Amino acid sequence: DFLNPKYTLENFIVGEGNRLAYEVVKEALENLGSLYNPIFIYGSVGTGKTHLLQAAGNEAKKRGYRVIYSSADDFAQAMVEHLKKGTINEFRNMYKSVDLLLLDDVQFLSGKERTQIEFFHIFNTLYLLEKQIILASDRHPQKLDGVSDRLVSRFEGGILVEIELDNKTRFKIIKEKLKEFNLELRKEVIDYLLENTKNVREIEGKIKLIKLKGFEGLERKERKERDKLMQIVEFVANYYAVKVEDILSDKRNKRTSEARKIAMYLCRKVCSASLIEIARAFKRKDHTTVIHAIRSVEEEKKRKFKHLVGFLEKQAFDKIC
Ligand SMILES: Nc1ncnc2c1ncn2[C@@H]1O[C@H](COP(=O)(O)OP(=O)(O)O)[C@@H](O)[C@H]1O
Ligand SMILES: [Mg+2]
Repeated sequence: DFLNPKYTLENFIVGEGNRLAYEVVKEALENLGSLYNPIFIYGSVGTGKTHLLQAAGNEAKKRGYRVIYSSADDFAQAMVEHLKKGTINEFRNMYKSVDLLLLDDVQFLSGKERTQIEFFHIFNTLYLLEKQIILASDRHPQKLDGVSDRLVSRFEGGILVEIELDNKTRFKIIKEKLKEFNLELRKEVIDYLLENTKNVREIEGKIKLIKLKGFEGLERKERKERDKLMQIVEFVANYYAVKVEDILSDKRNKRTSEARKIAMYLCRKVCSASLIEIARAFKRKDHTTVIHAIRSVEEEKKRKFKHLVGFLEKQAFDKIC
């Protein structure tokens, strides 16, 4: 079945960002295959998709139902394996015989035509038998490029629910995590974590650093990192002939805009600063900007503009790292 007992409906914290999904999944458990079929959950990374699929599976199993969980990529890989071993038929029969199929990360179905075809047939069978299907994806079906149209209509015949990890929810999670890892529910720590994380992965990442360096050790280290990013800005300046005060704003001047690009690039490439961190460094708050900025810098790679940047990288290192 491939279920990890640690995920449960009971330890799924509910907030207004994941309520629909949660409620729908729960309604479905009380009337397996008869109310909603299929259920298609979507949301960005670290948002509850896998947890919710697996919590449903654990419930259905604890109730006596036959369950299979699998990510689409492993599904694809398993189907190709059975096909060459001569067992494609045990592959189908396996999947066609469950009370509850959980296919996680459906996006990865793209390109895998055979896999899609084989999944359609499994989908139909379970469906005609009113067997429950729960899918999860990082994007809405309408954004599934590379997945057949027929699979997409089918998904759209069911219930589609977006899932989010909202602030009230992270907050509660953060409290749970701090007890998990034996830290204190201290306002500053809880606050620090709220401002600097979106995932549980990032929360555990910060916690790891806190246990290692102490909460105040992390603050010091991060302060130093910010200082260095500023040192890089000072650097790009003195070389480009633009002031600092200047380099930090949306002033499109190609004498600044082109210094802003390399800088961000240097912060990214020389100090290993995250996008968010770089974004914060250069007073602004959003996505786009940075990403494509660093892109443009790679457009210049097409050996010309490379040697400059290369030279700037090396100097920045010796002077700031
Ligand atoms: N509502 C929630 N309550 C408690 N923990 C959660 C919740 N949502 C996500 N998590 C935890 O965050 C981590 C990422 O969850 P996961 O289901 O893998 O997200 P996704 O599959 O959307 O990437 C898991 O450890 C999960 O248990
Ligand atoms: Mg997941």
